[PDB]
Amino acid sequence: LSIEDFTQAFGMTPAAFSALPRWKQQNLKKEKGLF
Repeated sequence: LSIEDFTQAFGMTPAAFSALPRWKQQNLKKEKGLF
């Protein structure tokens, strides 16, 4: 999970991602089965 991998595997900025509570944020990526 690089910054590049993050952005392409979602279509959003890591800054927008970071703004969410950390639990939710990581659950977005985990429920999607990415990382």
